[PDB]
Formats: sequence, C-alpha cells, structure tokens
Amino acid sequence: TGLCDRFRGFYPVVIDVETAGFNAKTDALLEIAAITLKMDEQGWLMPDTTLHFHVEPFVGANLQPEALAFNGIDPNDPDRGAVSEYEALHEIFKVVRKGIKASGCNRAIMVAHNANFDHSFMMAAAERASLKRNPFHPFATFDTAALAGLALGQTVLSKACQTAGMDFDSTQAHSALYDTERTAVLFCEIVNRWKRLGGWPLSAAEEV
Amino acid sequence: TGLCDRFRGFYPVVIDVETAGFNAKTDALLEIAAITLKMDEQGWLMPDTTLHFHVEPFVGANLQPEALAFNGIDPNDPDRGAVSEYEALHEIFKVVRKGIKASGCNRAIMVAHNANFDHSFMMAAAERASLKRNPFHPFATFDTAALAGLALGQTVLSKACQTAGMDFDSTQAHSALYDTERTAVLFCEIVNRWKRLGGWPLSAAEE
Ligand SMILES: [Co+2]
Ligand SMILES: [Mg+2]
Ligand SMILES: [Mg+2]
Repeated sequence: TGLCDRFRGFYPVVIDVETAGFNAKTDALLEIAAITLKMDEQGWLMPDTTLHFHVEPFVGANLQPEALAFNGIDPNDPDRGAVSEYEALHEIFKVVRKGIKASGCNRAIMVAHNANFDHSFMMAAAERASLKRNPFHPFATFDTAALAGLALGQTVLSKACQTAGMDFDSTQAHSALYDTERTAVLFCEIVNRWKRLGGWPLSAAEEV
Repeated sequence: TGLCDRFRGFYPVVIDVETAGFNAKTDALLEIAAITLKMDEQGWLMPDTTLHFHVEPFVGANLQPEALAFNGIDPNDPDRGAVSEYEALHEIFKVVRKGIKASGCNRAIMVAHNANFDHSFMMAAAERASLKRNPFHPFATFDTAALAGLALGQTVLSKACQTAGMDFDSTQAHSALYDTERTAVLFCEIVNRWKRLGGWPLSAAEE
C-alpha cells in the first residue's frame, strides 16, 4: 500500500554520520548522508532522494586523534568542500518535510546502523544550529543492526550486506554517503523480503 | 538450530527498566527485570530464566517528581523490598554469564523496547556499582520497537503486542517485570514467525 500505512505514519529516512569522536555533545560532526525512501504502487520500498555533506566542525568542537586516524578525515583540508552543520541539516530537513507531506506521513524516523549513535549526533547538531521544527522523532529509530540480526543473523553492516547478496567495498566504509546507500539498500531489502515471503501485509499469510 | 548460531553468537537477554527520570547519568534506577531466552531442538525461541528487582536509588541520585507521578513508584516505601544496584545487576550478570557459556555464545545483547533507554540506564548502574566483566555488549542492542515496526507495522509496545495477538494489560504497563515478559514474548513471536514463514534459516526459502 502506501508508505504512510507501513510504519504507522513514520517517514523512514536513512542517515549516516562520520565524526571526530564518540561523544555527540563534545565531538565534531564531519560527514552526514541522507536517503529518503518511497513505495511504488505495489507497496515495494526503495531509495528516493539522496543528500550528502562534508561538515565543518562547530566552534568549540573537540577532535579525537584516534577518530580522525580511523575514518581518515582531515577537517583542516581546504578542498573538503565542507559546509556548516546548519546548512547540511537545513537542506536535509527541507527534503524530509517535503517527503513527509507528499507521502501523507506524520513525521520522520531515522534509519541507521546502530542508530542511536547517528541519532545522537544529528540531533545534537540540529540543536547547535538552532534548527526549528525538527521533523525527526526525538528518540525513536529503526536500527538496522537489530533488523539485520533478525532478517540475516548478522549485526555488522558489511557482513549483513554480504549475507544479503549485496556488494560491500571496505575501501569506502569510512564514507557517510557510501554507508548510507548500502544501509538504505539493506533496509529496503529486509522490508521487501518480508513482504515477498508473505509477512506483510498481515492478512497475506492467510489469503492463500 | 542453536541459539549461538542465530545472532552470530549474541546472547539475547530481554530487559526492562523503571526510572526516576530520563537521564541515565543522574536519575535513579528503580526497577529492572531480565529474561534470558533459549532455543529448543528445532530452533524455536522461548523465555528461559526470569529475574526482577525493585532497586534502591543510588546515593546522590535525582528523582523527578514527574517520573514518580507517572510510574507510581514511591522509593521511600519500606515495603517495596528494594535491593542495591549491585545486588540486582550482579545477580543478572551471574545468570546471563551462565546462559552465555551453556549456549556456546560469546556475548550478551540487550533486547528492549526503545532499547537505548534501558541500555543506558543498565550500563550506568553497572558502572556506579563497579561491576566487573559486564557480559552485555557496550553499544549493540535489539530494539523491539524497530523489529515490531518491521514485523507488525507497529512501534508502540502495547499496540505491537495486540497486533501480534497478545494480551496487554495497561494496568501493569508501569511494571518492569510485566513489560519485560510481554516484550520477551513479542521478540520470540517475531523471531519465530520469521522462521515459520521461511525467512530463517537463509537456506529454507530454496528448499
Ligand atoms: Co575530501
Ligand atoms: Mg555509521
Ligand atoms: Mg520500558
């Protein structure tokens, strides 16, 4: 049916984040990717709009060396094409509000791998940027680590995609955009496979 | 069909908490329940061991009157048979570790509704109590809100249970033990139906 019927009004948005640490309050946000979803007329789920940004560290932001050493990001590189947290989120929020309205959903829910990590950073940044009318649910998320745990028996993203028959280039694992895309395809695959096997809608199982 | 094979070695333990606020760092833990799971020979999932505790507020803990008014808990009632965070968690960890070894798993993962909330409160209590060798994964969880969203198109615990054909008594919604048992049955129902519809194991579909 309609996307608005699938998750009780929740407009699922796949989000990934790269950072300069583990602490959403103190550490900088360096990258964020966003992929909205849409359902065709037969009720199949698929990626809709894709956004991605290199993000400037907020003034007073801490930068953990090990974080940089891990994700390989150097915030001081002038060729980053980085934008402010406000600019990135404002563009993502705009697209999301559009989708919510167009789809007849009541609000957005973040889809992410170990979602709380990405949720905490995005929400913190939005707060720093004084963003109004944050379309996202304040604490609800769709953790694909848990979903993949159920659907595929794997909780690590790369193994989940592999087990799902998807490609995964560890070469791009530190890229917010790449992770977001793989996670969007993964999530869509998990949901669609549920419908395919007659798990959805709930009346399908008996109508045979 | 082994539990240790179902979630790449993760030992799913259902957990629910009742609190005196929204902040895990500052607010008191008041209730905690724990339900380990087990798989039969055919690989069906079901509740195993059940634990439940009323918890003493750690000394120096804040207590939001809004929270107390909501959950109906009176931490000052001497008849609530409370125990320290150490007592409670130490007992759960003991039971959990035994389950992990007996099932051949390697680590425990918390199963909770909006799991981050309970995870953060349990982990914070564990730190306050200086518990050693916490068997739970430090950030991974199985949020039943998201799983029910997938399996049942519902994210609210009560509505998710109803949609799944389970009973839900609002009268008991403020009890950690009750929420934990309902959530455990929900999680099992979700895992079991995925298997029964041919979703698991992965090879089943082509058989
Ligand atoms: Co660059
Ligand atoms: Mg990530
Ligand atoms: Mg709860």
